[PDB]
Amino acid sequence: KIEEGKLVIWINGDKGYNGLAEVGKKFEKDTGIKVTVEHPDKLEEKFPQVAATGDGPDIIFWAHDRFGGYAQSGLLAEITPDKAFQDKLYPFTWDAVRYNGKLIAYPIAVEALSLIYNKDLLPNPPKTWEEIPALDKELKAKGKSALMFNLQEPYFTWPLIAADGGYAFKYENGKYDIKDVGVDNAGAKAGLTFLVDLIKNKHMNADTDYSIAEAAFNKGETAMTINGPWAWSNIDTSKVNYGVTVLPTFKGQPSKPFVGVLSAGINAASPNKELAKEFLENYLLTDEGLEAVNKDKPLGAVALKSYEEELAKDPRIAATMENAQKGEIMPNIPQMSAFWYAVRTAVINAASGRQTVDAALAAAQTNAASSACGRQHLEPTGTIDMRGPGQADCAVAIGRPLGEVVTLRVLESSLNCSAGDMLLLWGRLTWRKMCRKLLDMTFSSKTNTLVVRQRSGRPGGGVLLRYGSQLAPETFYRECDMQLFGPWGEIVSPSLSPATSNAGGCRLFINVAPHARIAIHALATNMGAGANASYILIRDTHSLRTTAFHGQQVLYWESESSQAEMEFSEGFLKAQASLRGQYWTLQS
Ligand SMILES: *[C@H]1O[C@H](CO)[C@@H](O[C@@H]2O[C@H](CO)[C@@H](O)[C@H](O)[C@H]2NC(C)=O)[C@H](O)[C@H]1NC(C)=O
Ligand SMILES: OC[C@H]1O[C@H](O[C@H]2[C@H](O)[C@@H](O)[C@@H](O)O[C@@H]2CO)[C@H](O)[C@@H](O)[C@@H]1O
Repeated sequence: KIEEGKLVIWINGDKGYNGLAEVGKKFEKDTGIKVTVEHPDKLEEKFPQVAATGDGPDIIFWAHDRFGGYAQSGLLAEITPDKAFQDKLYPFTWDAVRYNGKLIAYPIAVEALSLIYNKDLLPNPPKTWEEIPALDKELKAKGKSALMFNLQEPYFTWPLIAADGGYAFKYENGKYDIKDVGVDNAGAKAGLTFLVDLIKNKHMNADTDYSIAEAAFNKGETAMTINGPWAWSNIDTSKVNYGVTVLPTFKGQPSKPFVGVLSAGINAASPNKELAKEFLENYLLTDEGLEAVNKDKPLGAVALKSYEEELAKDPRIAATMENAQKGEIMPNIPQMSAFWYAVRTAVINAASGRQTVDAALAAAQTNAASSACGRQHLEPTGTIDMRGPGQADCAVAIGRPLGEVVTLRVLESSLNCSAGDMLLLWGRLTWRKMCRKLLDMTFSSKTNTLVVRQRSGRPGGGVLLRYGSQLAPETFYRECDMQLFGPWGEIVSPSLSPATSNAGGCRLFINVAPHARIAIHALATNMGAGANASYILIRDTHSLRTTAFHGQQVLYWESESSQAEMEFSEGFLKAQASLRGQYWTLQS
């Protein structure tokens, strides 16, 4: 699907592709072979699907974090340089591109977020994070902002969360303990509580972007931004007289920015292996080579010992290297993907004040754990990557409270459609089944629950989709109806006043994770002394078998579904009876 005697490359748009392409053109002249350099959007999420097919580029450039999943996926080919070549590079960088004791990617440069500040507006920058909100006011006065950086990507926000506490995948016994990540630790929660403070206290817009912030700082609208070596190239062309210093310090600790190693991976399917090795070792990883690239957009600390000794002189590096030291290297594994999406949501959901910092991180912590076919729920946003799951029968449930509805957008699709692969959005009052053109089309529940089966036999054939919630466009649940739907929990009869709306008894929806049944133990009182009147009925939402409870005391009942609801009789409410108990799950 890729063709021979020619190299294709996917670098990130926010890096020097013009400079690289220049190296490709000198390579094209001396070698005599074509070099094409694309920079497609979302290439981090897209290269997998496209190389997984056997197509994609001959080379790919990305920070070493994603490369472990790519290696695990079988997409990457084993790079095997001579001791003579390996000795020209900081062996620390080789240690970032080594999966299962195999090198999978050529290391190019070490990046890390520094603090960039306008020397003009700000002569001395802040030492602490804590002294910015004061500094914002002191710049609101002058009609300005102290700090603007991308709050969408987590890479940027992470340093402040990880300053005090906050880790991702512990290093225990010289390995990453995937069952033990920091995310929901008081250090992280306090670190994220502070970011939320600044948005709350109107110092940072809850939705700044990279372009927004890159332009706001470059114009001089804002005093500080947070960015890596690639960013300077455009700030330079704004004559801002900008500084690059150490990140400010949270709760006494310094900020801990993740360290990226830009690494150039070679595609499993590439019939041009020999050339890629020839291009990167002989041509790109050379002082003459790396200069060209650093020029268009600065690389920062380079893998090449020879050429890194020079940049070390410029203090923009030194600031970065000093920031690199305070922070930790990026885990070079697959579960990074799970980790990333989990945090991005945790930021967004809680930065959009639709999630408590605790609630957001706790959800994010559990999200970086096992398989994707569990249950999502009580998350404004969410990114379910059901691609290449263990069962190709990946069912997953979403749950917001009453008064809300669920949005859903498919982001990537690698389903067979024809064999029988398809999606399925079963709802209370919704139902949709699809394949074919499901890409980039918005779907909607009409209610607070939603569940999404994925029938696809292709081992790595699954879909990646993002979801959200929205305010009830109409609303029609009569308030008193409550919604409790967790792994397990408490049960209380609701009540209402003698007048209000007597017609229609309240219900109680409890929807749980799929392929799990809900169990109800509960005891009810105040019923008092044909079957009379005033009772409680219970059934699964999509079943007609309703077991009622007439003049009862203690009651036990099991679902045969994730979805369930029990209804309280208009009689039972008018007669003022009450019920309490617990509910649980996990039984298939
Ligand atoms: C789903 O459709 C794909 C189309 O690619 C089918 O793959 C084909 O398999 C048959 C072998 O019986 C041949 O037509 C080719 O090997 C494949 N297609 C092409 C164009 O090469 C696949 O078989 C279908 N799923 C099922 C259930 O068979
Ligand atoms: O989710 C955060 C994101 O962080 C990194 O992306 C960085 C990247 O390291 C830099 O090389 C450059 O591309 O800027 C990005 C931030 O927008 C990880 O490489 C990536 O996997 C991760 O998703």
